[PDB]
Amino acid sequence: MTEYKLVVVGAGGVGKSALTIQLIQNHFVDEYDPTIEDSYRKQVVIDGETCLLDILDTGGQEEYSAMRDQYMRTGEGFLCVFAINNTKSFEDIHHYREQIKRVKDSEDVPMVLVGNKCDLPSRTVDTKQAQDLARSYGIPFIETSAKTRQGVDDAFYTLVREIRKHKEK
Ligand SMILES: Nc1nc2c(ncn2[C@@H]2O[C@H](COP(=O)(O)OP(=O)(O)CP(=O)(O)O)[C@@H](O)[C@H]2O)c(=O)[nH]1
Repeated sequence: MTEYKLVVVGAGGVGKSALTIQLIQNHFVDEYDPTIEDSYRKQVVIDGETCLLDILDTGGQEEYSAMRDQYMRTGEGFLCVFAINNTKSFEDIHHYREQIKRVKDSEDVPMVLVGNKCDLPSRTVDTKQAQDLARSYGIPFIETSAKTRQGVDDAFYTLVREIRKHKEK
């Protein structure tokens, strides 16, 4: 049973918690709307291997986090989440990636670009835009919806697979 330290980053309001809660929910509680950063666990089987995922639901750059730097040192992979109807949240991706490279002193950090809220017909960030940005970073791009659960599990599974590939380099 391998452990993976996952960290979700992005501007506030993009759906970092909705994604994390939908992934880890055992649904004992009907509704859970966390506003404070926290860590969640889920045991999942990926490609036959039982994985133990620790997912850190970080707050946006606005919310102060004393352990932010340490969270990124411990983190092995990062979900960079933006909202396809929020152009600023998409532009903010550069800030969060630079923040990760600054602390980990590397350009080869496992990451996945996540365009959340793909359930909304009206979007401002085209698929080509995000796919192009992901290419410039050398990381995968996945569209997700924390409402319809579209691509939610695949986003985290993809990141785990990115960590495993990186670790086997
Ligand atoms: N239509 C739609 N709304 C979404 C989706 N994901 C989240 N939302 C909505 O966006 C708002 C912000 O969600 P939230 O999970 O708090 O995002 P956040 O600010 O990145 C997470 P936190 O700040 O707690 O780390 C909420 O009203 C939520 O219902 C989605 O996939 N589709």
